[PDB]
Amino acid sequence: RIWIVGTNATYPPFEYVDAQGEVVGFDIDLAKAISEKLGKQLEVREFAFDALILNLKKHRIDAILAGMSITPSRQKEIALLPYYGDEVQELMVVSKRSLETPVLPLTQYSSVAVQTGTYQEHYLLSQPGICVRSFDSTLEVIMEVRYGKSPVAVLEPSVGRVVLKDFPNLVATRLELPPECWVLGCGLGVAKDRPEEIQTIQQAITDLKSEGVIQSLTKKWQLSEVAYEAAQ
Ligand SMILES: NC(=[NH2+])NCCC[C@H](N)C(=O)O
Repeated sequence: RIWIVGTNATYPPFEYVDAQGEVVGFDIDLAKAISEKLGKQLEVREFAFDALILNLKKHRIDAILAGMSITPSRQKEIALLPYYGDEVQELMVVSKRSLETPVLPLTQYSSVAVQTGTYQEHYLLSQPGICVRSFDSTLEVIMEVRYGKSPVAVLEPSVGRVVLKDFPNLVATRLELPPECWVLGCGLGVAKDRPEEIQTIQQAITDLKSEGVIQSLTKKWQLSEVAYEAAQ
């Protein structure tokens, strides 16, 4: 009957809280489409990002849609079905335009702002000489920079490309990741002991891709490289 998708709505444009108090975004739109393919009614529930895997494992939720990067370590705990993105080999470092080059390396700073429980936080914490401050939300991370409280932050590029549009005084610099910290694109999480749901859900994703629904949705939430609309 009900299909519970766990998420952490802290994370534009995948899932976040709008001006009205409503949870919206690319993942939410996808969860809606998928639940329709599944014959089930969608319910979205909020958890801390780091709590999602355990809830899923325990079947306190039925799936995860949380912009969750595919990594081997996560794959040991659950299934992650590819639905967006490609390999990530770099990160953005955000700073005020006023901050003098070189922005790199990150060891030069009093702190570096980053979102909690994320692979990019774990990268920073494994590097020598980085003082990390971690926050609930992407906005908090960026506000920490524009408010002068951290000289720099780190975002994922797919996220940074979208969010930084609204901050004309911030600038972003590529920071290549060591190949041992490259991750894959985003996967929809399903418990590993549920193969039947895996297949069903995999088939819903392939169907939405075929139908052009996933392309529409990636455009709608600015997750695709922008194309021109050409009259033919
Ligand atoms: N809804 C969220 N808070 N998502 C955070 C995902 C960040 C990054 N893609 C990771 O998987 O570690």
